[PDB]
Order: sequence, then C-alpha cells, then structure tokens
Amino acid sequence: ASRLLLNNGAKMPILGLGTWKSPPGQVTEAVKVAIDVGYRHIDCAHVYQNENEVGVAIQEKLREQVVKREELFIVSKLWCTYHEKGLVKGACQKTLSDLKLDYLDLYLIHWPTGFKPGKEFFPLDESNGVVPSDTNILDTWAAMEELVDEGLVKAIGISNFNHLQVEMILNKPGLKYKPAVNQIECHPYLTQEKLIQYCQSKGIVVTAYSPLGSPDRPWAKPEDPSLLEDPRIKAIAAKHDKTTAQVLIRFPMQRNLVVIPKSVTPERIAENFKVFDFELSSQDMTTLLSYNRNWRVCALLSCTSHKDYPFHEEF
Ligand SMILES: NC(=O)c1ccc[n+]([C@@H]2O[C@H](COP(=O)([O-])OP(=O)(O)OC[C@H]3O[C@@H](n4cnc5c(N)ncnc54)[C@H](OP(=O)(O)O)[C@@H]3O)[C@@H](O)[C@H]2O)c1
Ligand SMILES: O=C(O)Cc1c(Cl)cccc1Cl
Repeated sequence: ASRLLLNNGAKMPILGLGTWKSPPGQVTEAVKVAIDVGYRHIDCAHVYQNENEVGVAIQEKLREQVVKREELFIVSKLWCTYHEKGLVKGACQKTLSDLKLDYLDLYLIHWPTGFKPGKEFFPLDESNGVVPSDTNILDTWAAMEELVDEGLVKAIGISNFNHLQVEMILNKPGLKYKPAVNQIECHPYLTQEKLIQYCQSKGIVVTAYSPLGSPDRPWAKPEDPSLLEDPRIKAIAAKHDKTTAQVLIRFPMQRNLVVIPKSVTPERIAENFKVFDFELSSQDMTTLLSYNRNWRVCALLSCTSHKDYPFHEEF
C-alpha cells in the first residue's frame, strides 16, 4: 500500500530515507525536510558516523508535533565489530543514545561477517585483509533475539545475507523470532529475482538499497555504468512524465519491496517522494527486469576470504 505488514504485526512504510554518506553537517536538515515532505521511515547505521545528527532532526520534529513517535519507523544496524554476544546490547544502546530514542522499530545485522572488536570499523592485520571474529551467525542471532525480549527493538532482521545464510537462521534450533526483513542491493542492473522470490516465500520483507545505483559511492569509476543516465530508463521516464530517479524508486515498490533512496538535497528529497501517483505498466516492469547484468555495487571486496562472505553463492 503505502506500508507493508511485517511478521511482528507492525507496518513498515514502503519508502524511506537513506543516510549513508550523508555528512553530519547536512543530514539534520535533510531528515527535517524529509519528515516535513512526508517520509516516515529513516534508514540509519552506527557505521555511517551520523546517528547523533539524524537524532537531532527526529527530536526537533517530535518536539514540534509534526509527527508522533508511533508514526515513525526508524531502522539501524549492528556493525561487524560487535557480533560477539557480549557486545550486541551495548552497540544497540549506543545507537539508541545517538538517535535519542528509547526503542528502534527494526534492528538489522548489517553484514553476516564478524570482525575483530575494537575502535576500527575494518580492523586490518600486518598484511592484506580484514581480521575476522570467530563468531558465527547463529550466536549473533540469539543476541539479537534478546533485544526484542528486553524491549529495545520491535523487530529484528538481516542485511546482505544469501539464501543459505537465511536458511541457517530459519532452521536454528529453538528459533524464537524470524528475521522480519532482509535488506539487500537491488536495482535494474542487479534485479535479485531468486533471492527476492526466496525471501518473499518465507514471509521475509525485502528492502532494496542503492536503488539509484549509489552514484556517490566512494569507489566509483568514470567507466562505471550509470542507472540515472541509461537512455533506456530515460525513455520509460519520459513516457510517464517523471524523472529517471522517480522511475527507479517506483520500480521496487511494484515488486512489493521497501526502497530507501539517499539524498541530502531538499529538491531531490521532495522529488523522490512523488512516486505514489503513477504506475509502471507490466511491459515497463518486464523491460526493467531485462536490464539485469548482475552488477553489484557493494561487494565488500576486502572480505572475500571471510568464512561468512555472502556473495560466493549464486543467491
Ligand atoms: N545494508 C547495507 O549494507 C547498505 C548498503 C548501502 C546502502 N544502504 C542504505 O541504502 C541507502 C541508499 O543507497 P545509497 O546511499 O548507496 O545510494 P542511492 O540511494 O542509490 O543513491 C544516492 C545518490 O543519488 C543521488 N540522488 C538521490 N535522489 C536523486 C534524484 N532524484 N536525482 C538525481 N540524483 C539523486 C544522491 O545525491 P544527493 O544526496 O547529493 O542529493 C546520492 O548521490 C543508503 O544511504 C543506506 O541508507 C544500505
Ligand atoms: O555497509 C554499508 O551500509 C555501507 C558501506 C560502508 Cl559504511 C563502508 C564500506 C562499504 C559500504 Cl557498502
């Protein structure tokens, strides 16, 4: 609709605002603008280094009475250096302090890979490569389940998990809470048909990240393709009197996915909201799906030898 039903009975808004790469100095205004414009879902993470400033915006709009807490859907994620059972609660509480909230609507395991705990987000050894933790996914899931029982979070989920990693959790002896959501990279160049079908069959809601192809990703090359500039996608947009961004945001919505485009620009934040007033035809949808090239923008290349690296499996 405008909201999808999760397995805990809560409704998740189908459109949310992304905050990765949003500078601390600009993200407070961006969130304020988003809330005014009508966004009710914000995607956060400790690793984005801007939760405090996102929290400032949320507090201002709650105090102004523009929104009530219950109408907001706030998401954050447990970083890889906090997968140890004894660290999960502390990480969640830090995020809660920064955002200035008493609960999260949804808390995700950010990546299936655990790293060595410490101050560095990507701890490195003497040579090449990230230092892994010997923790596994099931022990981390058990720690996440405790967060629900303690009232710190309403729902728990996963991000960048392949179907075998999802299976692992679903077959966990004594599984108490199923993952509500799997947040994955998804756009016309990486359509994820198999993983999406798999998750939806298990009652797991899929959130599509990098829906515009993350043009501001720090490792972008000038030779790299651009979704926003694809003349085939421009042509569909022109047919509907919409922008290519609007088409790219509407696309996942019609696949029953939640989508979280990032912007710090008030005019683009507003433009990205205007996606409820048109429909892509079944022809448009089939055509957009045909553009798949299995091109993955977020491949976590420093973790390719990690025992839990998600992207060796087909899906
Ligand atoms: N779970 C995970 O591992 C994971 C990984 C990656 C991302 N995410 C989440 O997904 C969010 C979205 O992905 P993303 O940040 O990679 O990139 P994205 O949303 O695909 O693209 C963001 C870029 O597109 C620009 N943009 C936004 N609206 C536009 C419009 N209407 N017209 C032209 N350009 C527009 C933004 O510019 P301006 O900001 O300058 O306006 C920014 O440079 C993230 O912020 C994060 O919340 C999660
Ligand atoms: O994990 C994320 O959400 C975004 C991210 C970060 Cl913060 C750092 C390196 C790579 C990537 Cl994809």
